[PDB]
Amino acid sequence: FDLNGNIAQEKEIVLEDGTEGTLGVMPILKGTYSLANGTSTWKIYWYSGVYNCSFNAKINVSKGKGKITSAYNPWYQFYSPGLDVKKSKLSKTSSGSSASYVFDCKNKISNWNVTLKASVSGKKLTTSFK
Amino acid sequence: IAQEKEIVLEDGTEGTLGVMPIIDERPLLKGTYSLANGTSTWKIYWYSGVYNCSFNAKINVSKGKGKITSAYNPWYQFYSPGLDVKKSKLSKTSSGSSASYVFDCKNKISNWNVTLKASVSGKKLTTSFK
Amino acid sequence: ETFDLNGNIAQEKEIVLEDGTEGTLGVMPIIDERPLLKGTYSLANGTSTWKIYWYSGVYNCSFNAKINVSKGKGKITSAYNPWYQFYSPGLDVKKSKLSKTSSGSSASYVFDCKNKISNWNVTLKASVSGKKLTTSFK
Amino acid sequence: FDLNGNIAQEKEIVLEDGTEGTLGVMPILKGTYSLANGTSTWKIYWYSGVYNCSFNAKINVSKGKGKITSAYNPWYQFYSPGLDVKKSKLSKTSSGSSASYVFDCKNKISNWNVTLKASVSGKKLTTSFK
Amino acid sequence: IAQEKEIVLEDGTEGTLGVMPIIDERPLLKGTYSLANGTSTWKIYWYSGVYNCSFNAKINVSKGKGKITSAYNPWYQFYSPGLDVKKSKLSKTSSGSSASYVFDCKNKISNWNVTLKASVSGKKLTTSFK
Amino acid sequence: ETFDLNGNIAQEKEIVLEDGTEGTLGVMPIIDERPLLKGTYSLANGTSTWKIYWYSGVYNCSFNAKINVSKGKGKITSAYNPWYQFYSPGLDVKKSKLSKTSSGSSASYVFDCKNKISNWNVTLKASVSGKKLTTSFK
Ligand SMILES: [Cl-]
Ligand SMILES: [Cl-]
Ligand SMILES: [Cl-]
Ligand SMILES: [Cl-]
Repeated sequence: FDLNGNIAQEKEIVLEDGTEGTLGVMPILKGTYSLANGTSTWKIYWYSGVYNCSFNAKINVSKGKGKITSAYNPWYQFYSPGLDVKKSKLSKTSSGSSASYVFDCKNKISNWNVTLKASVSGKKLTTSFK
Repeated sequence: IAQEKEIVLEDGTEGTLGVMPIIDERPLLKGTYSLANGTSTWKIYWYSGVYNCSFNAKINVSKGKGKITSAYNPWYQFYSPGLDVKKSKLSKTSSGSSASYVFDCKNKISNWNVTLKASVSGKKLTTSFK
Repeated sequence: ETFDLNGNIAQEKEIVLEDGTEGTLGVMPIIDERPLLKGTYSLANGTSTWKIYWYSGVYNCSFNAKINVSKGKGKITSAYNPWYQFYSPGLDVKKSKLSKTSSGSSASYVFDCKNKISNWNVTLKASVSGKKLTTSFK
Repeated sequence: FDLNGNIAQEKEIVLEDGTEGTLGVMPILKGTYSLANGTSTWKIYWYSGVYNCSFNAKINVSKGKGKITSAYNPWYQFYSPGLDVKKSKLSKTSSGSSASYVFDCKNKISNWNVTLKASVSGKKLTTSFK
Repeated sequence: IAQEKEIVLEDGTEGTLGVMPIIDERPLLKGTYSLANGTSTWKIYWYSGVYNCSFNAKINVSKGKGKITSAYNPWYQFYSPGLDVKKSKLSKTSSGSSASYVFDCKNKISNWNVTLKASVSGKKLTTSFK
Repeated sequence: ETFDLNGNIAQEKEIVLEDGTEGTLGVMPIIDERPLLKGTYSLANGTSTWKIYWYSGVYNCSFNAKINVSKGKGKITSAYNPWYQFYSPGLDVKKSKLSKTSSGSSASYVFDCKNKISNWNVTLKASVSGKKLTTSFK
C-alpha cells in the first residue's frame, strides 16, 4: 500500500462541524558543519525577536565517529507579552546521538512547543530549531 | 457483541460499565502503508483546525518483519481559545511495536486526551488519531 | 447507629486533633485469596484483547487490555490505549493514570478529580483471576 | 544544654511586626493492634465529615517481626467547598517499616497537609492520622 | 569581611554580587541542645502566626558522636490569604548530618522559601528556621 | 551591522519556518580548558565554607558551598542552604534549583521566571578552578 517513497500519503476525514482532518505519513532548514578528533565544547543557540535560548554540548569524537557526552548550561529569554512557558527541558539521548532543549508554551489562543536540537553523526554537527 | 451493565452511581450519575473483545483498534481515523526492507524514516502527522502535531519514526525491516527503532522530534501546535495542554508525552513500546504521542487537554468545560499513533506489524505501518 | 456495614468487622477508633475535627480512624483485615464472583464468566485459553470502558453523561473513559490465560490461570500482560472525556463544567481532572499490577491480576485507570464542592478519585478497573474477567467503576 | 528529656525546649523570637516565633524541640492519638504470622492484607482508612481516604497494605510477618511489603489501591473523597488537593501520594519506606498517604491541601486562607499512616513493628499494626 | 561587587544588570536592576567565608550558618533563629548516648526521638518544630510546621528526627549517638537516622512525619499548616505553597520537601543528608523541611512559597507580590532545619554534630543538636 | 560580538566566531544561519518568524540558528566552539580570571584571588588549602549571594531590589538569593582544595586543585564538594526572596508584583518564579557539577567545578542556583512581558531564567553561579573562586549572576 505504497507507490513511491517520495510524496506524502494522507487519510482525510470531515468532522461533525464540516472541518477537515488529515492523518498523514511522509518519507523524509538546519545548520551543519565538520568536527575534529578528540573532545570539544560547543554553544548551541537560537536568537530571534521572540525566542532566545542556548545550551552547551560536550562532544567526544573517538575513531571517526562522535557523540554528545553532555548537554548542560541551559539558558533562555523569551520576549512576548502573554506568553507562558509551562515547561522547559534539556535532555540527551542515551547514545548521545543528539540533545534537545524543549519548551512547552502557551498563550490565550494556542499551545505549542519550540525545540533547539543538536545532533552528532560521525564527524558532523547539525543543529535545528522547530 | 459486548457484555455490559447499567450502573447508577451514588451521586446519581448513570453510566454503562462494559467490556468487549476486539480484533482491531477503533480510532477516529486510521491508515495502513507497506514498508520495504531496510531502514526508512517517516514523519507521522495530524492536521486539523484545532489540533496539529507530528513526530518522526525510524523504522527498520529485516526480511519480513520490522519495528520502530526510534520515535523522535515530537512537535505540536494547537489553536483554540482557553485550551490547556496539561501534558504531552511521546513514547515508544520496548518492542518497537508502536509509538504514541498523547495529549492531556482541558478547558472551561472539558477534560480529555488526543492521540497520534503509529504501529508497525510485519510489512505494515498503521497510523491513527483518536 | 450509622450503619457502616464494614464497621462490624474493622476495629475503629474515634479521635480528634489540633483542628478540633471529629473523625474515625480504622483498620480492617481483608481477603485477597478469593476468586471473582460477578465477572464476565468466560475468556478462552491463549491470548485475547479487550476494550474496558465506562460511559456516562459526565465521565467517559476506556482502555485496552491484552489478556493471556495459559492452562487455567489468567493475567493481564498489557493495559494500553488509555482514552477519556470528562465533560462537565466545574469538574477538573488534575491527573490521570493507567496501571497494571505486577502480577497482571488487575489494571486500573485512575483520575484525580475536583469540583466546587469536592475532591476525589475515580477508577476504571479490570480484574482477572483464572478464566474470569470482571470490571468496576467507583 | 538539656535538663530532662520530658518537656519541650523552645527558642523564642519577636518578629518585626511584634509577632512571636517559636523554634522548638521536644522529646516524644492512634490506633494499634496485634498481627499474626505469615502474610496478610489490610485496609487502612480514615473517615470524617471532611476527609475520607484509604489504601491497602500487604504485610508479611516472618519470624516474630513483620513489615509492610506493599501499599496500594489509594482512594479518597474530600468534602469541603473551596478545598483544593494540590497533590496526593501513597508511599512505603524501603524497610517497609511504614506507609503513608499524604495530601497537600489548600483553600483561600491556608495551606496544609493531612496524613494517613500505617506502621508495623514486630507483630503490631499502628495507624494514625495527622 | 566579605568580597563583593556592585553590578547593574541590562534591565536596570542594581544588585550586589558577593562571596563571604562563614564559620557558622546565619539563620533567622537557632538553638543548640545536648544529646545522650543511645537512640532518642524528637519533634522539631516552628510555630508563628503564618508558618507552623514540624517533623520527627530519630537520632542515634554511639559514644561521642551521633547522627540523624531518620527524618519523618513532616507536617505543616500555614495561614495567610492568597499564599501558595508550591513545594514542600523534607530531606535528610546521606551522612545523617542534618535534615531540612523546605517550603517554596508564593503570593501576588512575592516568591520565597522558608526552612525548618535540624543538624547533628557530635553531642550537639542544632535547630534553625530561616 | 547589529554587532553580536560573538557573531564573528560562530557559524550562524538565518532561517524561517511555518510561522514565518525570522531568527538565527548558531553554533560556536568554546574553550573550557581555561582558568578563571575575574574571581576571588584566594581560597586557602584544606576545606572551607562560603556564602554565595546576590542581593537586589527584585532578586535576592544565596547558597552555601563547602570547598575542598587539596594540593593545588580545588572543587566544590557541596552546595546547600539554598535561600531566596524574589519580591516584585508581576514576577512569578516557576521553578528553582541548586546544583553542583559532577566535578565540583561549579554550582548553580537557577530560577525559571516570568512576568507580563517575558519568560527567562536567571542563575547565581559559583565556579572554582585551582585556588580561584569566582561568581556571576545573569
Ligand atoms: Cl547529559
Ligand atoms: Cl467479585
Ligand atoms: Cl509499595
Ligand atoms: Cl573568568
